[PDB]
Amino acid sequence: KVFGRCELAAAMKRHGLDNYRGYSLGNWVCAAKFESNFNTQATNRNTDGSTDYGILQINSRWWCNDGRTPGSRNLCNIPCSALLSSDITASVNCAKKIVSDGNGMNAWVAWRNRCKGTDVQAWIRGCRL
Repeated sequence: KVFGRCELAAAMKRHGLDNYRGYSLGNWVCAAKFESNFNTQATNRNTDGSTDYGILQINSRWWCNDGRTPGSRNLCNIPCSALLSSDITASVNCAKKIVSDGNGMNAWVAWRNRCKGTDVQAWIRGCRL
């Protein structure tokens, strides 16, 4: 599923992402935009052989099992395919655990390089929340 901007904001809000560990909703939407272009089925292969999955491009190195990242962990205890679902529940719950792990949203390289410090509020402007 390819979400609309305001549609994703609402689903992120419903799932408790707005101000989760102090990150306003617009941070999350900006992250999703640049990670996946709001496409729940986005995947991208990393050079180390791990893979990023779904709306927030959650990495198999630590967070999900895809059965093909030697030595990796599955800290969200999910198959990485759960992160490609039209329902973002699994992605959001796993994101909550990632953003809690000490570096906040800097765990997402695209958030740091493209959202961090920007007017992230623009990403929820006009949305009925």
